This record gives sequence, C-alpha cells and structure tokens, in this order.
Amino acid sequence: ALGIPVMLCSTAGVRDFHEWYRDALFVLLRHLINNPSPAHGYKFFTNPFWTRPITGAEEGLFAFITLNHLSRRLGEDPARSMIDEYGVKHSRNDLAGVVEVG
Amino acid sequence: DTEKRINVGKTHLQTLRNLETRCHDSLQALVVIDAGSSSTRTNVFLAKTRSCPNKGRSIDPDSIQLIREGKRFTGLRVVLEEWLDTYAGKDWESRPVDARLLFQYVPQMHEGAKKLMQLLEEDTVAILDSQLNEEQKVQVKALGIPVMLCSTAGVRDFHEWYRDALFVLLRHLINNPSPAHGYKFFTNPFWTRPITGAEEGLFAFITLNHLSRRLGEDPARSMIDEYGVKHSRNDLAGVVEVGGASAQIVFPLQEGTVLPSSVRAVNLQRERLLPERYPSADVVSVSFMQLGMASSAGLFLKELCSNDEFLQGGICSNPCLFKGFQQSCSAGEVEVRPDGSASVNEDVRKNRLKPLATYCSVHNPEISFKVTNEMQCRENSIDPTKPLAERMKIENCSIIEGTGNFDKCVSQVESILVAPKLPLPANIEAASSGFESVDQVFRFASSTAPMFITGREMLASIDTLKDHRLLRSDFSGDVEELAEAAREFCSSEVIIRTDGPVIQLPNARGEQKLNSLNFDLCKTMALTVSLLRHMAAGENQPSFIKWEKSIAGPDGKPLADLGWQVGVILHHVLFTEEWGRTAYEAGYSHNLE
Amino acid sequence: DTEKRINVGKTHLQTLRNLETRCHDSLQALVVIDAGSSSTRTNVFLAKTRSCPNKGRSIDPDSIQLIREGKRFTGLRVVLEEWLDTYAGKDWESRPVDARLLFQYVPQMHEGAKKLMQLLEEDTVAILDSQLNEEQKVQVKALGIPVMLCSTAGVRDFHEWYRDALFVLLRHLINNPSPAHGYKFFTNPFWTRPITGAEEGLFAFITLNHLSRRLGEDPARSMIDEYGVKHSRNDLAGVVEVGGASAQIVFPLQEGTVLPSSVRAVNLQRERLLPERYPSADVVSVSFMQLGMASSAGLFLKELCSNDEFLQGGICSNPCLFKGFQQSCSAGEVEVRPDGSASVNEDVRKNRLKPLATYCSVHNPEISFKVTNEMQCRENSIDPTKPLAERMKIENCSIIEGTGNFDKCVSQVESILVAPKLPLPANIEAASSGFESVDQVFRFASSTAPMFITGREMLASIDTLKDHRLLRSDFSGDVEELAEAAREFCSSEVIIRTDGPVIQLPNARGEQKLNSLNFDLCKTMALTVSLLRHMAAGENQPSFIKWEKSIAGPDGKPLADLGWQVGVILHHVLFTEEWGRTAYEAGYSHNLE
Ligand SMILES: Nc1ncnc2c1ncn2[C@@H]1O[C@H](COP(=O)(O)OP(=O)(O)NP(=O)(O)O)[C@@H](O)[C@H]1O
Ligand SMILES: Nc1ncnc2c1ncn2[C@@H]1O[C@H](COP(=O)(O)OP(=O)(O)NP(=O)(O)O)[C@@H](O)[C@H]1O
Ligand SMILES: [Mg+2]
Ligand SMILES: [Mg+2]
Ligand SMILES: [Mg+2]
Repeated sequence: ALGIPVMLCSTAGVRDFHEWYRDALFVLLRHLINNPSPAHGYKFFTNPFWTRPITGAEEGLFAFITLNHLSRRLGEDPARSMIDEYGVKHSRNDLAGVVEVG
Repeated sequence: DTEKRINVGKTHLQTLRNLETRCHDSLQALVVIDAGSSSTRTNVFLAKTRSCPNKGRSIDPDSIQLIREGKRFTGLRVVLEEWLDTYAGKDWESRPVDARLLFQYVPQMHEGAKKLMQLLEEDTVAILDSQLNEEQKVQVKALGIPVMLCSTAGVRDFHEWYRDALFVLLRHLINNPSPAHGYKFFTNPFWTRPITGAEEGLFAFITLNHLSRRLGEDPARSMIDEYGVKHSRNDLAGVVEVGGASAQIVFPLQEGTVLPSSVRAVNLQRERLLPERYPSADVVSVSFMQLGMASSAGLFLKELCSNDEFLQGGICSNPCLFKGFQQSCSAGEVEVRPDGSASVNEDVRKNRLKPLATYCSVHNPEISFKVTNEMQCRENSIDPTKPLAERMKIENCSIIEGTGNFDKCVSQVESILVAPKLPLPANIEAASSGFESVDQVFRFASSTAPMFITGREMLASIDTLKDHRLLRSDFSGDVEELAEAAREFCSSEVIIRTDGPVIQLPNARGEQKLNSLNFDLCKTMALTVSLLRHMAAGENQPSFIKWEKSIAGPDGKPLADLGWQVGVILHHVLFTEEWGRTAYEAGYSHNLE
Repeated sequence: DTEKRINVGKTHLQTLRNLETRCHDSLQALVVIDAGSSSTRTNVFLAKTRSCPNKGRSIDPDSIQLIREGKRFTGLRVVLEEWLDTYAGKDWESRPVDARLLFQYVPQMHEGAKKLMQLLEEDTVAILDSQLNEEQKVQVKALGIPVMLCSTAGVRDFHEWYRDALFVLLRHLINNPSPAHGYKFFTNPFWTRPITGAEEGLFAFITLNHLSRRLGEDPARSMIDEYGVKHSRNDLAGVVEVGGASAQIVFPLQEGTVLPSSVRAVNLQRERLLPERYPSADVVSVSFMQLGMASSAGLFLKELCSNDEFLQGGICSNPCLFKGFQQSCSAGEVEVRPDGSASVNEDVRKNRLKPLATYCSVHNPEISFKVTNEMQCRENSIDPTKPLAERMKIENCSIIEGTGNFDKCVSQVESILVAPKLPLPANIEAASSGFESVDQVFRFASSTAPMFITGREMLASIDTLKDHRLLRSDFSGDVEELAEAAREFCSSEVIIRTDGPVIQLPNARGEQKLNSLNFDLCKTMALTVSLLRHMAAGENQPSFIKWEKSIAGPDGKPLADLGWQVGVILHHVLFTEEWGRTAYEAGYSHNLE
C-alpha cells in the first residue's frame, strides 16, 4: 500500500567509465524501476535523486552515517545528543570514523 | 615552552569561531495595554530573545517577566463618551442619535485618543528608564517594542461603529511614538484589537498554567505516549477572574467528558491559541457581563431595592451591608468618611449603574430592534424608554440600611447575579457558548481540574476571615466552612469610635477599621459561597480550590501577575515563524516612510 | 452639504485602514567587498525592501543598483605576506617555514587585517554619506547593512591554514564597526567567505542574466509549459570574465546536450544557487588561474624568453610588443615614460611573476608532497628548489625587444596560456570539473548560447580597432575579421615624438599615444582571437559574441556593473525565508552583548 522507494547507487565499478554511456544507462535504469511487474503487487518507484551514481566522498560519508547511526553515536534526541548553554547541539558520544576497503 | 604560546592563538581563533557558530541572547521589552472597564493601564514585560544561525530570532517563554503595571488612566469608554458628549451633544443617552453624522468628527476622536496614548507612552518610557541599565537600554531600543492594546468589558457592549473606529486610530498613535525617547514602539491589527470574553478567559488560563509550570512542550512539563500524542505531566488548572465589569470562568475538560451540542468547548490547537508542539486540551471559556466588582455592585443595589421584600417607606434593607451602616439610595461611588458616615458621589461618570443604563437605551439598536435585550433590561429594573438619570435612579428609595444577614445576602446574590430568570444584559457571547448564567456553567460542563480564584476583593474575602481566625491557614476551599466563618463576620456591628468606624466581631473575637474597600465585602463573600456551591453541585468536582494574587517563580520571587496579559504574549510569541515575521522581519521599520 | 463633510472622516479611517493592510517600502544598503588578486575594494549597493503583514520583509531583485565601487586598497595576499615577512621572517618563500609556530602570531594578524578593514569601513561610510539623503540615511541605518566579503584568485592558491584563519578575524572586524557613523554593518560565515572559481563564474552569469532581463521568475521573463516546468522566455547568455589572476568561462547548456562523465556541469537549482521558482539550467562554470591580466603577463614573459626560438644573446624578441619598443628583462610593472622609455619596477611586490613563484616553492606542501604540481611549475620555467629571486628572474636575458608579429604572438599565447602541455599551476578546481586548459572547454562542452566578454583590456582590444576604423561599428565577433584588423595594428611602428611615444599605423591609417595600458594590448588581442577560434571550433557555436562594460537599465542609465557582485547578492536575497532569518530576524542585533 505504501510503495517501495528504490535507491540504485553505482560506486567504483562505473566511476571511471569513459564518455556518456554510464549516465545514459542511469536514465534507462530509472525507467525500468518505475515500470515493475504489476503481478507481484509491490509498488517500486525511483527518481534521479535516489537512483544515481554516487561519488567516492559520498560513498564514504554515507558509510560514516551508517556506522554512527547503528552504534548509537549519531542522534538528535537527548539520549545521544546535548544542547549546551549557547543553544548548540553536540553528540553525547564521540563520532567514530571509518576505513572501508571494497 | 612555545607549546603554551601557540595554544593562546589557537584559543583566540576557537573563541572567535564559537561566537559566529553559537546563539546570541539579547533583551527585548514587550508591552500589553490593559484597556479594561475601570481604567486603561500599561504592563511592561521583559523577555530574553535568542538569535541562532539559520534559525532566526525567538523568545524564551519562561524568560517572560513583568517589571511593572503602570498608572491607571482614563478608560476607553470614558474617551468615547466624552467625544459623544461634545460631538453628538450632552445627554445623548436619552436622545436618538444619528451615527452617520458622527463620521465628520473622526479627526476630533483622534485628538481625544492622542491625549490618553501620550500619557500611556510617557508612563511606559518612565518604567523602562527606571528599571533598565544602559547596556539593557541599547538591546531593548535596537530590537523594537511590540505593543498589544486589548479592550475588554469596558467597550465590549459599546453601541454602533465608534469602538472599532477608535482602534484604527489607536494603532496609528502607537505606530507613531516620540523619537526622543529612543524606544521603538510598534503594533498591528493582530496585536492591538478588542479581545472577546472567551479570549480574555483563555489567555488568563494560559498565564496561570505557564507561570505555575503546568503548561509546556519540553520533557519536564510534557510527555509523549506510545501513540505520538503529547500530554502534560501535571494537570492543567482552571481560573475564575473577577474584574470591574466582567467575570471569567475557565477550566479544561479532563478525560472524554461528553458535552451537549449547544455547549461549545474550545480546543487550544484547533482554534490556533497554542502551537501543535504544545499538549492539546479542550477548554470551556465563558465571560459574564455585569458580574465584575463595579458593575455587579450597581446592579445588585438596583434589583434588591426594587423588590418589595427589601424596600419599605424609602428605606432599603441590605443584607450584604453591616449592622449600623447607612448610605444614600444610589449606585454612585461610596467613600467611608472618618466620622463613620458614607459619602455617595452623585456624578453620572462615577455612578456604577452608568454602563448598564447606557446599554439599556431605546436609542441603542441592540434594544430598539431586539425585544429580547429590552426584556433583559426591564427584568433588572432598567426602563430603556426612560431618560438616563431615571434609569440609574433607585425609584421610591432614600436611604440604604445594613441588616447584616449573610444567609439573606447569599440568597439575593444567587437570584440577581448568579442564577437570574433571564440572562444579564450584554451577554450574547456567553449564551452562544451555551451558558445563559453562572449556575448553567457547572450544570452543563464540569471538570476535576483544580481552580484558581483571581480578583482583589475575591482574595480579600478569604484573607479577612483568615486574619480574624475564622478560617484555617490551610484552606482547601470548603463551602460550608466559608459560609459559617462569613456568617459570623457579616453579622458584626459597626461602632463609630474616636479613631473612626470599627467592625466589632460578635462574642469578642476581634476588630478592624471600616473603609471604602471592605464595607460591601459581604456581597463578594456571598458570591464566593454561591460560586463554590455550584462547583460542588457539578458532576465533576475540582481537586482543590486556591486563592492567589500572583504565582511565585523558580527563584522564589514572582515572575508576573495573574490575568490575560502573559497569555496574549504567549499566544503570539509561541508561533515561532509568525512572530519572527511580524516582530523582527517587519518590525518598527514597517512604520518608516 | 453634510454628505461631503462625513465623507472626509470616512476617508480618514480608510486611509489609516489602508496603511495597516498595505505593504511598506523601505530602502536598504548592501555591501559586497571584492577581495580580489590586484586589490580589496568595497561595492555599495541599494535595494528596495518590502514588508507585508504576515509575509515579512523581502528584497525586490530588480531594485538592486550599484551606487559606487570604492577605492582599491591592499589585497588579502599582501596583508598575509606582510604578516609572514614580520612573524615568520623575511624571504620565507625560499626557506622552510613551520606553520604550527605561526599560531602564536594570530593577534598580530588581527591588527594587520584591522588596518585594511578600517580603510574599507571609512570608504563605505564616505560613499553612503555622499549619495544618501537624510530620509534615506534613516531607513538605511535602521535596517542594517549586510556585508559580503569574498576572496578570489589572490588567496585561492594561498598555502597552509593562514587564509581561513584571516577570514575568521575579518568577520569579527565587520561585526564590530564604529558606532559613530550609525551604519549597522554585520556578517556571517555564509556571506563573508572565500568563493571558488566556479562560484565566481556562476555569480558573474547570474549578474549578466539578471541585468539584461533574461533571468526571472515572473511571466514577463519566464513561461510555464503544459507539464508545469518553468522555462525562460529569452535564451540565457554566457560570460567570459578576465580579472587580475584568473579568467572565468561560463555558459548554460541548451537542449539535451549530453556531456562526458568526467565533465561536471552545475544545475542552478540542485546546487542551491537559484530558488526552485526560478527557471532551471545546467551551467558549465570553469575558472583558470594564471589567465588573468597581471598573472598571464608575467607567465608569458617567463615562458617566451626561456624558449631558444625567442632568446638570443640576452635579447628576447617579443611578438606581442610593438616595433621599436624596448624594456628590461623582468616581469615587474612597466611604466611608459614621456621620453618613450619603459621603466620596469624591480620591487618583489610589484613583480607580476611573484604569486606564481610564491606558489611554486619546494617549501609549500602542494609542491613537496605533490610531484604533479612540481612538474607543472618546471614546464612553465619556474624551479621550486631555487630561491624566490631566481624563480622570478628570466635567466640569460637582459632586454626585451618588440617584433610586432601578430601571427607569432597568437601562436605563442596559444601554446603558453590557452593550450599548454601540462595545466597551468594552481588549477586543481578546473581539472576536477574536466578542463585542464582553455582549449578543452569548447572541445568537451559547447553551447548555442550568446557569450559576453568582460575585462578592461578585453574591451580595449575591440574598442582600439573600432576607433581606428579597422573593425566595423557593428561587430558580431568574427574571428578572422578581428585577426586581420589586429595584424595591421600590431605591426605598427613606435615613433618617439616631442609629445611622447606614438603608435604609427601602416599605410597612413592613423595614430594614438602609447601608454602603460596599451603597450602590451596585442597579447590580449591574440588571446581574444585564440578564444574565439576555440568557440568557432566547438560542436555548438554561440548565436552572437558581445563586448560589454556594464548593462543599461530600463531607464537607460546602467543599474550595476558586470561581475560576481550582484550574483552573490541574488544568491542570498532570492531565498526569501533564509534571507529574512539572517538579515532581518538575526540582523546586526545578533552582534549585541
Ligand atoms: N489599582 C487596582 N488594582 C487592582 N484592583 C483594583 C484597583 N482599583 C480598583 N480595583 C478593583 O478591581 C476592579 C477592577 O479590576 P480589573 O482587574 O482592573 O478589571 P477590569 O479590566 O477593569 N475589567 P474587564 O473589562 O472585565 O477586564 C474594580 O472594580 C475594583 O473593585
Ligand atoms: N581600477 C581598475 N578598474 C578595472 N580594471 C583595473 C583597474 N586597475 C587595474 N585593472 C586591470 O584589471 C585587472 C584586475 O581586474 P579585476 O576585475 O579587479 O579582477 P581581480 O579581482 O583583481 N582578479 P580575481 O582574483 O581573479 O577575481 C588588472 O590586472 C588590470 O589589468
Ligand atoms: Mg562498496
Ligand atoms: Mg481586565
Ligand atoms: Mg574579481
């Protein structure tokens, strides 16, 4: 009933890919997601903001967000964050960094 | 050695980097002008503003504190009545007046309002100059001063277009202050406007719950259940406010208290009184005209001394007045002189029956076209056909004598003020919410929420009995405990001594000096008994009934006084985006040429 | 008779009712400080603010007009270099310097920046006082003055932390102005910050299209198709800006022009440059270091006089210099004296090869750790191992002689500046967008959008030929029409006459006085030919190429000058909610204690 947001992100595989080809493939990939089999009932959909080639910095930044979210270091609630006397929100625990070797 | 030397410069950049990233607090002044029945007075407040990068500027609701309530200047009713006396002719109350013709005298109304506004402006500046330091003055002058002038029961019953036309002129006078003082006062039709009786009551409820720390959106005062609904940690308290011309009865509805279709309750979030982030509540808010101290005093004397049971050979026997007390038969201001005598001011302006007699006129369209309002006046002894002087006059009466019977006083306050046959004049707003009278409030709507009583005389009724040891230091609000204490006090004799008139309590209990404030306090004592009787009669009874003047803050010192003032501020300031647009984005700079 | 009398008072209320309901316009000053390579100058703008009830305060983008561009004070590079000369020792360019140790000299950097900021503040106030009237001064002082100081190519290549630390100090100096003048200047890290080469170009594009009425969100400049997409009515024009140290090439991509994966185009809405309500466009924005007038002049002399084809027995033959012209062999500032001689200033600060030689140092981490940047310096004849003086020195050269061959000058500007083997030093930003050089821009990305050329000398190259009747009054921008006109002009002899040095045109065409501005204009003429050659080589060719100084407004008078200034204002002001929060809600009041 709610629909299934689909996020297809390409990494180092096509990051160095020459000419237009990769970007043209992504326009075709989104149309294929937006047009799924009606038989299964699962309403898959996408947009150029969700399905797109992600940069190396973005790939790393999202990996940082995953680590800190799961380990409960990142949060906007009083359990994981704190507001000082100058109205600035700081995290209660130190944010951890990541080294991912794909 | 040099490690500590390079750290000073590193700290120098960090301090500067913190200044730009952090929020900055600045002091701002807020003005609420209570344009009530009795008088028009300024209320100067101070609040802490917080400006954050990409977050704009907002007011800390908990930082809102009253610095001073200014001098009591001429009421809006007097200003408009003086204008009609000179531009529509003297004794316009007894003659048919053409409202269309008064439009040529609008610049003349501006001068009348200018005189009052210049006094209020001068007083506000005098308060700010005396309380603020030079550093505080700079922050206050730079941010601008939002002004909120709201009219209550004084001009609520005012006939024709005059009241609304005055408000357009009042806003222009605020928006154009003296540049000499430096204080940048500004207003808009959303801040400066006549407030309804329900609104007056609702703001008084918001003030009480804010100051007592019952209403809040933070985890300290509120709680989110497993279904994402914010509830307040402490029970929201209701209020009973008794002014000069009107009384407000406000209380929130606890649980799923099902009400009749005719009875109209107000949800604070749905009716845009409080933001969505605040905990929701369905509140019953009703205001009754002719119930305030000054107006109820005049109406009681008119109805009691018109009844054959109390008027005999020109001598009206009043059960709400002490034994031995004597006064002239008129609703005019009573001054208790040092020789025991009661001086009654016979001036039309100083007469307490004037606002009611001015409303009850066959020349007022609310009477001539509406028969229902005419019968409401006639039942309260006012003949709308008769001239103004004849309306305020207590016919076939010369002297009012005090009988001192408390039980007879309660019985009369009940039939006249609390539960009359027809509703008291100028109460269409109350009737539209489903309440024709005070008795109907607790009959149709009841709550288990604690009640708070406000009003100079309402407190005085309790304190006087507490002082003479007739009531316990700890008083929960027992109806018959109060009625027994007041019955012994009201039966007291008045002895004219060398020092002056003294209230001699029976069975040698004690004594106190008789003055212009306590001579008729037994009428208010009876009003409190009757009010608590209906609260105890209702399906749901309050947890406790408290009598308070002002709420003590966290430091021990009171933050602000009880009333609609703080409530009207919070009604605007709590809407973060809307407040920032009107107070900071538009600001006093909007008034510039 | 009385019908007209009552109507005056009726109008009196309507006028007052209109004032509160209507919007009010107030004048506000905006300051953009161009902290460029050559100098640091203020740009005072004036805009019309509009405050509406419940709608807040906003700026009319079309009302934005430049009143004056202030005096040209010391550049940020000079301020930081003077600080290093006194706190890291003299000739720090040839010695290894410990950056950590410089942290103890941060308060000393504040004093150096204070001296420059006080000059800029004094100049800004002098402009405002001279142009604004008393009524205008009040509105300007009350609203506050947003200040936007942005650094460009001058400190873009600046080594270590120094540049960013200076910006933290610069913001504190703006936020703390002299209270005596009354003008309330304020800033934030979003307004005052070093801008990138792409941003510098993108803002210059926004300025051009705004002033020429090509970019707008209204129906006059835009159109909504049947699929709810806003398109601009007129084609968006591109810009070519040539400054002191860098050149920007900006153009929007028309239609579905497919680009390679390496080439990075910027969508104005997606990258938050313009609001969603504005028509969308994919724009190619690239900036090239060592391409600006001053930096390209120094680099050309270094590379040309290092080639064996041009240097013989200490005499460097320059094809971009006129026949008979003679000067010393150094990149220092050339002053054409009245006796025909060329005075070359040998001061390190005044030398045009200094910013390049300071960047190309083995002590700079961008060279010592990055071999690629070292080879970029070595190919442009700068040895990073050698001392500062030896780097700027044109080895085995004494005198530069002018040959006046235009075709040879074009061929050299092409191989050195336009299309070199390796990219010109400090161009990592350009390379990351997919453009190592100027020739690669139109090779990988091309547009049918009209181009606009900006820069003192770029215009002078066209105007000089137009004045001597070598080019038509109406000049579309033909490449070979320009090359023929410039070839005849550059071959001109220099005759030292009693009046001074005169440029004698061949076949008795005409004559003009030779000065410090036009002596090397043939290098810029060749640059324009090479630039137009690549534009004509690209898959898509511009509709027309125009040379403009400033854009004429609707009244005929120009609103503002072309550059990144108006663009940076519109980048902030057009985000209605965000601008109102920072400029009006927070304002100068944020700086208060
Ligand atoms: N200085 C005073 N402070 C407090 N109460 C006063 C004062 N002077 C008189 N009173 C008493 O309090 C009543 C007026 O109370 P007040 O709080 O001013 O309401 P109001 O604004 O005049 N009435 P309303 O129009 O219904 O809001 C008078 O009728 C007096 O009994
Ligand atoms: N007063 C002046 N007005 C305009 N151009 C000037 C002026 N003085 C010198 N110029 C010339 O224009 C160049 C500087 O142009 P300018 O617009 O100030 O860019 P810039 O800000 O110094 N460079 P950049 O850091 O890349 O933004 C100099 O190299 C001169 O050739
Ligand atoms: Mg991976
Ligand atoms: Mg009141
Ligand atoms: Mg520039």
